[PDB]
Amino acid sequence: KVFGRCELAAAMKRHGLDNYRGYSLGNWVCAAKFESNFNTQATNRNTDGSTDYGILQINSRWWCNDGRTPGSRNLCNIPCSALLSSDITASVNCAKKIVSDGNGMNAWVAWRNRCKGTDVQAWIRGCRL
Ligand code: NA
Repeated sequence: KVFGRCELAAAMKRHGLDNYRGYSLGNWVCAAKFESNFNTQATNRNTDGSTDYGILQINSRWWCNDGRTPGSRNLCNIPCSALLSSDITASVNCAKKIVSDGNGMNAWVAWRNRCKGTDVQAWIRGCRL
């Protein structure tokens, strides 16, 4: 599923991401834009052999099982394929664990490089929330 911007904003807010660990909704929408272009089916191979899955490009190195990432963990206790669903529940639940791990949203390098310190409220502009 390719979400609309406000469509994803509504879904993330419903699932309790607005101000989760102090991060406003626009931070999460901005992260999803640059990680996945709002596409639930996005997959990208990392140089270390791990893969990033779904709207928030969650890494098989720590967070989900894809069976092809040696020495990796599955800390969200989910198959990485569950992070590609049109229903973002699994991605959101797993993102709550990632952002709680100590470095907040710096875990998403695209958030740090492209969203951090920017006018992230622009990403929820015009949305009926
Ligand atoms: Na894994």
